[PDB]
Amino acid sequence: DPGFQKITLSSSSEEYQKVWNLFNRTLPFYFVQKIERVQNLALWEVYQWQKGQMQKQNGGKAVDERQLFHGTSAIFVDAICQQNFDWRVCGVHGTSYGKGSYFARDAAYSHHYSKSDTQTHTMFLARVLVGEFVRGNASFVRPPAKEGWAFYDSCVNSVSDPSIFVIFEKHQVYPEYVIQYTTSS
Ligand SMILES: Nc1cccc(C(=O)O)c1
Repeated sequence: DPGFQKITLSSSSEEYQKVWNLFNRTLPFYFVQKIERVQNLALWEVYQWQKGQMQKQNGGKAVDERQLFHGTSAIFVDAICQQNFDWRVCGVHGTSYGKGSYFARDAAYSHHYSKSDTQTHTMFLARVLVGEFVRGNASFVRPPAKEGWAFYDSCVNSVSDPSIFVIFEKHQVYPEYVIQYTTSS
């Protein structure tokens, strides 16, 4: 009906533990209170179609695909689950690696973007087709051309050790899990 569901997971399920393990990797002192699997077939189908397209233009390489974090306010959760992340809601300004949506390797970095008035913070785990990346820059509205030739698929803070990714194309992201956690108890 709304085109999506959010399915609360059991903490005894291995699916839960996989998500929790990744969060806990860098926020081990916080307390996960719920994890919901985002179920949106249309966003999944388009993402899988994009991955397929990237595989065809890749020169036989695997498409670089990562589970990355995105901190947001609870107010945006259902919007993201239905329409995907959209960087133009509030816009981008300040320290840019480009005008696109941002994702972090470490949960710990996304904490700062999980605004709350309350003790309960909310963060997404997303499936991101990062592909081939180059360092970002504030003026970028797309990834730049590769040298010669073709374009990069994403931008990062560091080619040698990337921890922040910017995506300019929503078909390269699938919102996977909503993680609710507390900093207290
Ligand atoms: N890495 C990175 C940079 C900026 C915002 C975020 C986020 O979690 O929203 C992540």
